[PDB]
Amino acid sequence: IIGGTESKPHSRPYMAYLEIVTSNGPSKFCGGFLIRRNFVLTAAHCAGRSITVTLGAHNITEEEDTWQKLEVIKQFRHPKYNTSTLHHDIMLLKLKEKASLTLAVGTLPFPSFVPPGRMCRVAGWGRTGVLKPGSDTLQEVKLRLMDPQACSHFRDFDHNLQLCVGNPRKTKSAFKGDSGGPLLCAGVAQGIVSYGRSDAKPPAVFTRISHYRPWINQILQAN
Ligand SMILES: C[C@@]1(c2ccccc2)C(=O)C([C@@H](c2ccccc2)c2ccc3ccccc3c2)=C1O
Ligand SMILES: [Zn+2]
Repeated sequence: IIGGTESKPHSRPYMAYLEIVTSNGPSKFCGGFLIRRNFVLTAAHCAGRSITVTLGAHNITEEEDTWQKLEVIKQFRHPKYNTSTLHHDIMLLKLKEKASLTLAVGTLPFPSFVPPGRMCRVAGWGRTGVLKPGSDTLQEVKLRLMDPQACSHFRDFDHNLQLCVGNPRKTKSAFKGDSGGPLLCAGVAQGIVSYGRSDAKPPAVFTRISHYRPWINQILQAN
């Protein structure tokens, strides 16, 4: 998160910190959010050979009793996810066990467009600048939902599939390490962080989760 503030600790109890493990390089990192006690929603580009999930974190470098480090037993990457266009960048992680509900850990389901100009909030442990590591503490930022023309320069952006997020006038943005984190508008999840520019100039592109709610429900019901 660039240009944000430190979250009040444990104020976003659905937030998931993901470590993405692959066989030929070091760990990479994503966000996500708990939508059922045994399912986390995140981005498909965060898939790996294995993934761990930490719930209940604030400062991710300091172990505490609120942490729940949970095994993922299966990754459900959207079957139409396209690595070239980045369409359908959405994935469900099924947890081995159900998370414990605590003050620090709870679910955020979302129901069955929010107009541009509205302000929304996104949180994450991602990089705080192009040349900076991920934040040790959960950060959040208020961003403007944009008209889709603001994201035209992402040639594969599509208004019905994706949200365009972050006024280009500001540095405020989701960034690398924040992928998969929820965008909340008036407390309701509307998007997850997908991609943006290497140089971090907003807007960034978020998956429009409303489009995917039927698919999410079909995975949840079969598993
Ligand atoms: C850390 C990283 C990652 C983490 C775990 C596994 C793989 C990659 C991840 O996310 C990305 C890419 C990306 C996005 C989409 C597809 C590939 C790479 C990215 C670049 C610019 C952005 C700008 C604004 C916000 C998010 C951005 C995300 C990574 O590199
Ligand atoms: Zn704590």
